[PDB]
Amino acid sequence: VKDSLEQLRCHFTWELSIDDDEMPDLENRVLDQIEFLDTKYSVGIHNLLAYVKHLKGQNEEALKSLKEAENLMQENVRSLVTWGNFAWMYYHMGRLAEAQTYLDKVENICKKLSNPFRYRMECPEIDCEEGWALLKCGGKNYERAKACFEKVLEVDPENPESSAGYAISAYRLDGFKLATHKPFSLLPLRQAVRLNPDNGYIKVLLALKLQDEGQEAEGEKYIEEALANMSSQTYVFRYAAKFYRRKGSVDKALELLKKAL
Repeated sequence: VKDSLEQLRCHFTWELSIDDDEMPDLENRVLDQIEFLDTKYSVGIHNLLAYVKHLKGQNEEALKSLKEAENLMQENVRSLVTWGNFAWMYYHMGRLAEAQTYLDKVENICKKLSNPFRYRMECPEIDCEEGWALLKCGGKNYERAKACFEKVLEVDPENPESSAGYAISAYRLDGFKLATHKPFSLLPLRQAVRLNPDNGYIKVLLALKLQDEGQEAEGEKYIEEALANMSSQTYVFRYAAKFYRRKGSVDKALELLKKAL
């Protein structure tokens, strides 16, 4: 049984790095900033929350998060992660019959093309899923997250999902670096914005990077488009506030912060 579980590709086997000091605020931090609104991304969030809840000693709550992920899909290789997490959670809760049932579901979907493996499968969807999980867990995971999306992009250079993941990963990693420039700095965000034209989050990142390279006027256009569609709250306001602060538009910056609260 344990041999089977270790072969799964899911939050329980991805060695997500979360140090103790991050623990107390992680769940809120994850929920406060939903970068995309499509259902597959929301399923990813519920899976990550289940894992985090388990680590906080909250197995009952962890299971409920997995059932929420299950229910959303109820309305494809992208169920493998949720099922793998169920198998682990039921194993932990001492419900082995149910764990076996979920292992069976996985094995079934992995019953190859010629996928060599019994319980895992190489595919860009799961590489993307691993990347999004790493991205949500904070800094120590960012290089791995970037590498995950890179792996997808190598084979599918125009993939909307991994272009965005790579771009956000590169941006966050860029932040850690000592400031000032590098050629094609704007390239990954531009590509991500073109491939994901309905995402305001990546537009604000692009706007901030543009502003940083003395292209504040072009940057402001992207800020405005983002804000025009942000029915998708809420962390977008924080980044937009920073843009206007740097510009010198204090009234706008302040209203955006009040909205972020």
